[PDB]
Amino acid sequence: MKIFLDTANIDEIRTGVNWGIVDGVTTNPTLISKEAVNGKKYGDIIREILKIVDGPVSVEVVSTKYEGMVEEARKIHGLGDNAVVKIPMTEDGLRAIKTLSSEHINTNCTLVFNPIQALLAAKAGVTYVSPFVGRLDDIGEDGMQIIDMIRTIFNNYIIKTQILVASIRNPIHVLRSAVIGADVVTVPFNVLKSLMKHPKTDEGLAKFLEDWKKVSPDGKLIL
Amino acid sequence: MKIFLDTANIDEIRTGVNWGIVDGVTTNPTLISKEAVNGKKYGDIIREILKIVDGPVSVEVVSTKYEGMVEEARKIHGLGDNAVVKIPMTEDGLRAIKTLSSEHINTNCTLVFNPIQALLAAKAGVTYVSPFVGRLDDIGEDGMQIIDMIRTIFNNYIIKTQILVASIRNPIHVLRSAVIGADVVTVPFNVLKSLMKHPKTDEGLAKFLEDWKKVSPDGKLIL
Amino acid sequence: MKIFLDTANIDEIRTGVNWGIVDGVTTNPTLISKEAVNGKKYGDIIREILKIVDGPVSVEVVSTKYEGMVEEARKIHGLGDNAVVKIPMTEDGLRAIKTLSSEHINTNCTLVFNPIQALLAAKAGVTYVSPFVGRLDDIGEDGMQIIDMIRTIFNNYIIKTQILVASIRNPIHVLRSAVIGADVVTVPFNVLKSLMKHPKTDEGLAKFLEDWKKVSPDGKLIL
Amino acid sequence: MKIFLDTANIDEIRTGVNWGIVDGVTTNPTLISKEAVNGKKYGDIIREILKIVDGPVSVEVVSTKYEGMVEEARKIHGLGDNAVVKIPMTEDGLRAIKTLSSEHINTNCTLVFNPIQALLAAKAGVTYVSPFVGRLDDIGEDGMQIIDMIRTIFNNYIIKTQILVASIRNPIHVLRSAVIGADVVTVPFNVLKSLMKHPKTDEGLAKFLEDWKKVSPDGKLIL
Amino acid sequence: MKIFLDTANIDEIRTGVNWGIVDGVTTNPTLISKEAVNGKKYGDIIREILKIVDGPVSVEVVSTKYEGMVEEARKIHGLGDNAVVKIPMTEDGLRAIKTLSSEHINTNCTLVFNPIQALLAAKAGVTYVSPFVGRLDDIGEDGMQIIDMIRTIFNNYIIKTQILVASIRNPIHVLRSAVIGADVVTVPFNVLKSLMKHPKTDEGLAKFLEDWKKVSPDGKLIL
Amino acid sequence: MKIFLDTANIDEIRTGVNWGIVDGVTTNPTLISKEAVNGKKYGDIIREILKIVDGPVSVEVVSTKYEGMVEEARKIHGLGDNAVVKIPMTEDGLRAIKTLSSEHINTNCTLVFNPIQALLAAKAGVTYVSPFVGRLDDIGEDGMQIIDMIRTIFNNYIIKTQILVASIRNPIHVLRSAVIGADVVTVPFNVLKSLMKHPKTDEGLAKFLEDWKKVSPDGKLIL
Amino acid sequence: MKIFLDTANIDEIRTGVNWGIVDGVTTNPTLISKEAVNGKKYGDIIREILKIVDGPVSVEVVSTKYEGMVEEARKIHGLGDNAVVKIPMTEDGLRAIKTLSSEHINTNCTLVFNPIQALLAAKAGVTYVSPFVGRLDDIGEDGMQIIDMIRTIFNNYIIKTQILVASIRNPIHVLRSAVIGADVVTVPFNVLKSLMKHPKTDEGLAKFLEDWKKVSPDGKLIL
Amino acid sequence: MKIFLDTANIDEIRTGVNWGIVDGVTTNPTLISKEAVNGKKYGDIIREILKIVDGPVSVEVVSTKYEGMVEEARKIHGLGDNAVVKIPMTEDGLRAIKTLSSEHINTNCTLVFNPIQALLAAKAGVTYVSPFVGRLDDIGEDGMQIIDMIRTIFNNYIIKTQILVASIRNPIHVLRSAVIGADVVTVPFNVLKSLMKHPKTDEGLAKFLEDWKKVSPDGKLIL
Ligand SMILES: *[C@@H](CO)[C@@H](O)[C@H](O)[C@H](O)COP(=O)(O)O
Ligand SMILES: *[C@@H](CO)[C@@H](O)[C@H](O)[C@H](O)COP(=O)(O)O
Ligand SMILES: *[C@@H](CO)[C@@H](O)[C@H](O)[C@H](O)COP(=O)(O)O
Ligand SMILES: *[C@@H](CO)[C@@H](O)[C@H](O)[C@H](O)COP(=O)(O)O
Ligand SMILES: *[C@@H](CO)[C@@H](O)[C@H](O)[C@H](O)COP(=O)(O)O
Ligand SMILES: *[C@@H](CO)[C@@H](O)[C@H](O)[C@H](O)COP(=O)(O)O
Ligand SMILES: *[C@@H](CO)[C@@H](O)[C@H](O)[C@H](O)COP(=O)(O)O
Ligand SMILES: *[C@@H](CO)[C@@H](O)[C@H](O)[C@H](O)COP(=O)(O)O
Repeated sequence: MKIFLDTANIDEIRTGVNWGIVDGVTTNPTLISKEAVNGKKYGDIIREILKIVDGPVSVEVVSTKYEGMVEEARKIHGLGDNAVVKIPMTEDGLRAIKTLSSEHINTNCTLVFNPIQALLAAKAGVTYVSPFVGRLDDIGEDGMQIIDMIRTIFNNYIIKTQILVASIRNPIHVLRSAVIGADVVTVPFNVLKSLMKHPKTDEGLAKFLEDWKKVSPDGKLIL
Repeated sequence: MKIFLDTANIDEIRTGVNWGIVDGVTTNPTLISKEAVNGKKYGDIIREILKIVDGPVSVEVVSTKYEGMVEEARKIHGLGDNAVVKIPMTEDGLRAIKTLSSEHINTNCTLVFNPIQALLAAKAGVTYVSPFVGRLDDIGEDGMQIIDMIRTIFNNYIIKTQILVASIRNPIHVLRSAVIGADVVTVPFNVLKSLMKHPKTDEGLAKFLEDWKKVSPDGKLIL
Repeated sequence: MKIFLDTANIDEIRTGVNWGIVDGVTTNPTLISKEAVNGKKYGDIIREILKIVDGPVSVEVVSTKYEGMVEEARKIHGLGDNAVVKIPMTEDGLRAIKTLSSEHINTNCTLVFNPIQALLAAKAGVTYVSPFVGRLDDIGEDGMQIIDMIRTIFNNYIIKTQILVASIRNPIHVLRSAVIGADVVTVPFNVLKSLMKHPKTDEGLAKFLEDWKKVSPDGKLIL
Repeated sequence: MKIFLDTANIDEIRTGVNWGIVDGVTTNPTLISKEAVNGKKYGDIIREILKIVDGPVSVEVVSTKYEGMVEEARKIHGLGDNAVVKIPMTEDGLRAIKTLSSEHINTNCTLVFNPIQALLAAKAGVTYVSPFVGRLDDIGEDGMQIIDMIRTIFNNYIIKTQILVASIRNPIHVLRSAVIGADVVTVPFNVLKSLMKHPKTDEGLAKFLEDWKKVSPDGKLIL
Repeated sequence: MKIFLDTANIDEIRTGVNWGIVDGVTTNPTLISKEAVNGKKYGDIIREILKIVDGPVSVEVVSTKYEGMVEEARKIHGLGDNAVVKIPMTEDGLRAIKTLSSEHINTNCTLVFNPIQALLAAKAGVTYVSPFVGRLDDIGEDGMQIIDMIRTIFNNYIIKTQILVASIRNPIHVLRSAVIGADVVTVPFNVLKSLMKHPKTDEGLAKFLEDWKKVSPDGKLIL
Repeated sequence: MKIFLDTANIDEIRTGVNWGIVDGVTTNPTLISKEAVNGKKYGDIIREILKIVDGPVSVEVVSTKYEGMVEEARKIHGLGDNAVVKIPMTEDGLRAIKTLSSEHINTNCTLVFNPIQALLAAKAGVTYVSPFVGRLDDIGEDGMQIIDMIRTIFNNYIIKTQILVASIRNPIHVLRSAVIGADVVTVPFNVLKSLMKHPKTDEGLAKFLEDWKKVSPDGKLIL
Repeated sequence: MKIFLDTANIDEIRTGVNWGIVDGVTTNPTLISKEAVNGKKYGDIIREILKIVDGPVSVEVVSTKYEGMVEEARKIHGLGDNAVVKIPMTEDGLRAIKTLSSEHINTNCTLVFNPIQALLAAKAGVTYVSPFVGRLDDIGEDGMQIIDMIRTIFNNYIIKTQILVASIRNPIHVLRSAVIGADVVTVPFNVLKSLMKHPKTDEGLAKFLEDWKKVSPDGKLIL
Repeated sequence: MKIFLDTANIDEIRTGVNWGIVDGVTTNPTLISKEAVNGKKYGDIIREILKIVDGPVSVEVVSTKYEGMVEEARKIHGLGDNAVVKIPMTEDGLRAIKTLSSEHINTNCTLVFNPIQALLAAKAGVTYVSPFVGRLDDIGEDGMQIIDMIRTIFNNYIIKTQILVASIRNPIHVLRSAVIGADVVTVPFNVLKSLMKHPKTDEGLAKFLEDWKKVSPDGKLIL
C-alpha cells in the first residue's frame, strides 16, 4: 500500500518527505486555498510541492465544464511528470477523464461516495479513484464498507485503476484499508505522524536502554 | 462490467451515448412497440439505433417457431455487425441459438428466471444470457440471488456466455450485480442517469468552488 | 407487521381499504399537492382521508420552526383521534416531537436516512420513525441495511417507537422488512396490489377449477 | 410437528389413521375429483373423511367470489366441527377469511408461493397457511427457503397462524420442515409410508432375531 | 446428561455401578443372548440386572406384531418399576408405544437412524428415543449429525421424549452428545471406563504426591 | 455441466436429442426391463440407443462376479465407441474397473451412496461415478450433501473421475448439482422437460406478443 | 488419498492386496509382536510383508537412542526399496530423521499428537508424519481437529511431507480425512472392508437383478 | 515456518543447536545484559553465538539516532555474514533500515505492536519484522490477532518482508503462528524444549517397548 500525504502545507510535506515514509501527495481546492494567504500564491504552492515530492502529486482542476477541465488538466500536466490531474465525479469529468487518459495524462477521480461511481471512473480509464471515507462517516455510514466493495468489484473485473482511500481521519481507516487491500491511502499530517507510534515501543526502548547501561555505563555498543 | 441502456427511445439513447457511459443497448418487443406509434415504423427505429450505437444492440425475434426465429435472426444480423439477436428461453429458442451460434451470429437468450434456464442457454452456445431480476422482485423473490447462483455456476464450468442482468429497476440491482461479478447490466434511462450522482459529490464541489474564490475571485486556475 | 398505504389519492385509499389489507395511510406535502388540483383543496383531501381510514393517518406539518410545527400539529390532532403528526428530522422537529409527545399527540418522524437519526427521534418520544429506503437505494446505498440496524438498536434498548419503513419501491423492500421485523411498512398503491399476486396462484386456481368441473358440471359446491 | 395426509382416498386415510401417525387430512378439488369417479359422489367423500378423521380436515371452496366463498365455507363448517375451510390466496379469498375468522370458522389459506402472501393471510386471521414447496421446486426455486422465511416472519410478530407445509414430494421436505419448525406438514400417502422406514432398521431387526434364536429357538420372549 | 451402560454383562454392570457413574442400563437381544449361554438363562440375566441397577433398565421385546409386543411389554413392566420397554421403530412398534404410553408403561424406541423416525417415535409418546450413531458411522455417514438435528427438532416443539444416544463407540460420541445437549448417552463398558481418565490427571497427581513428600515424608496430611 | 437422460425409452431419447439439450444417456437393468416388453429385445434396445446418441451411453453389466463383469464389459464396449460400462460398487466391481481401465474401456461406477465409496471407485480409475441422491432422500438423508463432499474430495486430490449425479427426482437436485459443480447430471425425461420452463417466461412471451400486435397486426417481424 | 493397511497379519494383508484397494502397509512393534507367536519370527513376518506389498511398508525401529535408530533404519532399508523406517517423535528420533533423510532413506515419524510435533518432523525432512487420531479420541479430544490444522500448516509452507492419518478406528475418521485432504490413511482390516459397503448398494443390486430376470430368464447379458 | 531461539544464553543455544531443531537466534539488549555478568563481556557473547549458529543471528543496535544506528549496524554486519541487525520501530529506525537495505545488510525491525507499524517497516525494505505477541497479551489484548492481520496485509501486497513472531510465551503462540502462516517464530528455551513433548508420545513408546520384549527379550531388532 502506498501512503500519500493529504495537505498543501509545505512544511508538513517537507517534514514527511524527510521521514522517507511519504510516497506522494494529494491536494484539493480547499487545502490549497488554506495555504495561499498572506501574499502566498497558489501557483507557487503547487510548483513547490511538485519539486519537493518525487512521487505522484494530485492537483485538482477548478472548471466544471469539459473543455475547461481538459485545458486546465493539460496545464497541470505541463508543470511536471509527477503531476496527476484530479477531476471530480461528474458527467463532464468522466468525459475529461476519457480524453486525458487517451492522451496518456494520469488522472485521479475525486468526490466519489459509492462503489458504482468508482466503477464508472474506472471505465473512463482513470488512473486513481478517491472515495471519501471520512465524509461518509460524517453522515452516519461506515465509509470503509464502500472501500471493501470497490476492492471486490475491481478484483472481479481485473480493473487496473488504483483505489486511493481519501478523507482519512484516523489510523483505523488506514489499518482497515491495508487489510482490505486498497492500493493507496492519503492521510493528513496529524494521522501520518501517529502511524509510527505505540506506547509499548516507547516503553520497550526505555527498558532496553536501562538494562544495557547495567553492562555498559556509557550506553554504547563497542564491537 | 459493461453497462447497456434498456430502451428503444432514440432520444434517451442519443443522450446516454453522449454521456460516454453507454456500452450498448437492449430492446424488446414491448419497448419497440412503445416507440413505433403515430406513424413511426419499427423497421426505422431498429435501423436508427443500430446506426447510433457503436456497441452491441439486442433485437428480439417475434416468431415462436424454430424456422421463423432463424429467418428473423438472419435478417436482424444483416442490419449491422453490432446487432445481437434476442431469442426467448423456449425449446425452439434453444434450437435456434444452437444454429445461429454455428453461423457465428451473436445471440442473447431472454426471459430467463432461474439459474438452470440460464445454464441451458449457455449450453446452446448463447453469447449473452439475460435473467430478469425486477420481474422476480415483482413476484416476491429476491431476483439478485439468481444472478449470484448463475455467476457461481458459470465460474464452476468456465462458461464464456456473458451474464447480462436485465429487468433492472434501481441502482442497487446495479451495485449488487457489480459485487457479484455479472458481465453486463442493462438499465432503463432513469436508473442510468442516477448512477453518476451523489449528494456529497454536489456538496463537495460547491464547497471547493466557494473556497477557491477566496484565492481566485474570477474562479479560474491560472497555471 | 402493519401495512399502510403511501398516497393521498382517495380512489387508491378507498380501493385498498375495501380490500381489507390497509391498516393506515401516510401522506406528505408532495403526495397531497399532487392531488390538490382542478380546484381540489388540501383541507378537504386530508379530512376525507381521515374519514375513510379507521387506522393511523400521518399528515406532515409544513412549518420549519418549532412554534409553527407545534401549532400545526395541534390543529392536525384536532381533526380526529386517528391523525398522526409527521415531523421532519431537524433540531426544531426534535424539540416539537418532545413537546407533542408530552401532550399525548402521536407523531411520526420523517426524512430519516441513518440509524442514529432514528435513535434521536425515538429518544424524543416519537410514536413512529420513517427511514426512507428507496431514496438511499437511489444514491447507491442498500437502504434495507439501515432498517436492519435500527431494528437491532431498538431491540437493544427495548424502544417502543415503531419502525415505519417508507420510500418503498418494490415487494422485496416489503419482504426484507418483514424478515428483519420492522413494525410497519407504508407502500405505494402499485406495490400494495402486487403483494397478493403470484403466477403459480393463478395457474393453480385454474387447474383446480378445471378438475372440479369433471365432478360438478356447473362448477358448484353443493353440501 | 403435526403430520396430515394429503389425499382424498378413503383407504389411505383409514390406513394412516390406523397407523396412529396421522393428525388430520388436507384435500383440494383435484384430489377429490380423483376419488369422485364411477358413481362415487364428492359430497359423500367429504362427509366420510370428516367422519373417519378426528383431527382437522381441510376442504376447499370452489367459488372464486367473496359471497360464494363465504356461503360454501358456512356449509363446509356445518358438516362437522373438525372441518377447516380452504380458501385460495386472492383478494376475495382474504376478505372471506376475515369474515369467517370473525364467525369463529377455522380457515386454511392455500396456493401460497412466497412469504408475503403468507403474511397477508395471517393478517386476515387465517388458522393455517399452506405454502406449496414442491411446486416451487418444479420451477427451479428451492421451496423450503420460503418456509424458513415464513417461520422467521411469524416468529418476529408472534403470529398464531400455523404454517402447514404442502405440495410435499419427498422425505427431505419433511425433515427440513421439522428442523425449521413448521407447525404442520401435509404429505401424500406414499411419502407418509416412507417416513417410518430405514434399511438399518430392517437389518438391525433381522440380526436381533437371528441372535435371539440362539438363546430361544421359538423366537419368543418368555418372562 | 444421564450416562447409561450398554451391556447385559452382569460383572460389567456391578463394576460400573460401584464406580457411582452409571445412571441406568440398556440391553438388546444381541447383548442378552451373548450372556445367555452355557446354562445361563435370559430370564435370570434380566431379573438380576433389574435388581442390581437402581435407575432405568431397557429390555427389548422380541415379537414383531402389535399384540405380541404389548403382551411382552407388560411382562417386562411387571418385573420391576425401573424396567423400560425397548420397542423397535416399525408400524407395529409405534402402535405398541402409543398403547403402552396410555398405560403409563415407560418405553424406549430403538433402531432409529434419522431425525424423522425419531420425531414419529416422540409423536407416539415414547419416553426415550435411541438413534444409533455408530451404525451410521459404519455406513459412512457422521451419526452425530442426526443427534444434532433431533435436538433441534425436539427443542422446536418442546418435545419431552428424552434423546438417548446409542450405538456409542468412542468418547467423542459422548463429548459431542453433551455439547449438543442430548438427554442420555448409553455406552459400552470399555468406553465408560475411559471417560474419567486423562494422562495429565495421572501425571499431575504423581507430581503433587512427590512434592508433598518433601514436607511430609510419610505422605499424609495431619490437620 | 453435462446433462444426460436417465431412461431406456427410445421415444424420450430421440425427443431429447432433438431438443439439442441432451449430452448422453444412462441406462440400468430396471430401465431396460421396462422397455423390453411385448417382444422388444434388450439387445436391440441397447444397440438402438448407441446408434441414436452421439454422447456417452452407460450400459450396466449383470454378472456379479469379476470374470463375468469383465466379459460382459468387453462385449458392451464392442458395440460402439460411445458405450460406457456401468459397474456396481462391490469388491468384484472395483477389480473389474481396474482391469477395464487398463484396457482403455470407459467405466461408470454405480450404486454409490457415500463419499468414500466414490473415492474408492475413483482410485480404481473409473471414468464416472454415480451417487444416487434420490434414494438417499428416500431414507431421510439429504442426498445432495454427499455430492458436495465428493466434489470437495475430488478437488483436493485433483481427481479426474467425473461426478455423475444420479437418482435425480426434481429440478432442485439439478440446480444444487450445478452450484456444487458436479460434472454431469442424469435426469428422467419428465424432469428434463421441466428444466426449460417457467411461468414468467410464458407470461413474458404472451405479453410481448400482445404488445407487438399493436404495431404489427399479423405478428411478424419484417426486416 | 492413498489407503494403507494397519496390521502385521499376513492373511489380512494378502486379502486386502488381492482386493486391489491397499496401497501400502504400516506396522508397529505391538502389531508385529501380536503376530510373532507359535514360533513365528518377526524377521520372517517383516520380509514376507515386504514381498507381498508393492507399495510403501513402514517398519518401526525399536532403539530409543540416535545411533541405534540409524543402525536399525539402515538395516530396514536394506530389506527392500519399498521399506519405510518408522521413527518416534523424540529428540533422538528427529536427529535420526535428519540423518536418514540426507541418506535418501524414506521415513515415517510416528507417535505424533499435535500439529507442532508434526511440523517439527516435517522440518527434519521426514517422508510421512503419522498423527494418532483414535488415541486422542480416547482421551476426550476430537483427533480429526489435529489433522485439519496439520493440513493447513503444511499448505501454508508448501511442505512435501505426507500426512498419514493413523490410529484410525472407524469409517468417519476416513471420510473426514478425505474431506480435509490428508495424503494417506492407514486403517485396520475391519475398517478397510467396511469402506466398500452400504445397505442401499446391496438392496439396489438385488432389485436390478430381479428386474433383469424378467427379460433374461437365465440372468445373462448376451450381446 | 523457521524456528529461532530467543536467548543470549550460550548453554541453551548450544543445546538447541545440537537437537537440530533451531534455525537461528534472536537477542536483544535485555537478554544480552542478563548473560554479561560475573566477568562475561557482551562482545564475547555476541561473537560466540555468531560462531555456533549456522543461521541468522539477530543483534540489536543501542543507539537511538540515525547515524549511530547505521554505524553500529555496520559493525554488527562485519562480525559475520549470518548477522542480522535489529533496529527499533522509530523514525530514525525506518531511516536506518532504508539505508542498510540499500547496503545489502539484513535487518529486523523490532518493538512492533500493531500491523501498520509492521507495514511501515516492510515499506522501508526490512528483511524481517518482529511483532511482540506476549507483550500485547500482558496488556490484555490477544497478540496473535496482530499476526493474523499482518499476514493478510503482507499477502495482499506480495510483501517479501518475513513475519518473525516474537515475545513468544507458550506453545499455543507457536501453534497459532503456524496456522496463520507466519514465516518465523523465535522462542525462549523453556518453550522450545516443550514443543517436542506430549504425554501420549511417552505412553506410546513405553507400550511399544513392553510389547517388543515379548518377541525379543533383549529388546533388539535383528535384521
Ligand atoms: C483528494 C482525493 O485524493 C484529496 O485531497 C481529498 O479531497 C481529501 O482527502 C478530502 O478530505 P476531507 O474530507 O478532509 O476534505
Ligand atoms: C432484453 C434482455 O436483455 C431486455 O430488454 C429485457 O426484455 C428487459 O430488461 C425486461 O425488463 P422489464 O421487466 O422491465 O420489462
Ligand atoms: C411519510 C413517512 O412515513 C411518507 O409519506 C414518506 O414521505 C414517503 O414514503 C416517501 O417516499 P418517496 O421516497 O417515494 O417520496
Ligand atoms: C392443501 C393445502 O393444505 C393441499 O391439498 C395442497 O393443495 C396440496 O398439498 C398441493 O400439492 P400438489 O402440488 O401435489 O397439488
Ligand atoms: C438399545 C437402545 O438404547 C441399545 O442397547 C442399542 O441396541 C445399542 O446401543 C446398539 O449398539 P450397537 O450398534 O453397538 O449394537
Ligand atoms: C445409472 C448411473 O448413472 C442410472 O441409470 C441410475 O441407475 C439411476 O439414475 C438410478 O435412479 P433411480 O433411483 O430412480 O433408479
Ligand atoms: C504407525 C504409524 O503410521 C501405525 O502402525 C500406528 O502405530 C497405528 O496406526 C497406531 O494405532 P493404535 O492407536 O490403534 O495403536
Ligand atoms: C527480538 C525480535 O525483535 C526478540 O529478542 C524480542 O526482543 C523478544 O522476543 C521479546 O520478548 P519479551 O517480550 O519476552 O522480551
